[PDB]
Amino acid sequence: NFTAPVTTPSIPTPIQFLQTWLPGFVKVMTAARKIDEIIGIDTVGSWEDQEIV
Amino acid sequence: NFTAPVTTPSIPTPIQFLQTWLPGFVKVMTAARKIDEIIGIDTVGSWEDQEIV
Repeated sequence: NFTAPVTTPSIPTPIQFLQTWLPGFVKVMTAARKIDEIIGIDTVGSWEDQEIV
Repeated sequence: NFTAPVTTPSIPTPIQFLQTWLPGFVKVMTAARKIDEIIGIDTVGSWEDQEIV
């Protein structure tokens, strides 16, 4: 009895459409940059220059 | 003399009507739940889902 199902029975819902992706991304750190904190930064010169006096 | 009192003499006022009940009912605590304080909670997903990416 029960005839034939024509299609192969299986779980209907795929794994996708059931996954939510976090809005953000992670990035790698690399070493700390602490020259500015110790000394500070001064913007005095201009580009395409050569020397500071 | 003194005839009979018909009813049996006794203390007139029952124990009830002389009791006041505190408005609150204490409860048992069980162990502390401190996962939220240490790590925090993020509500990102939705129900009927399966995975987080």
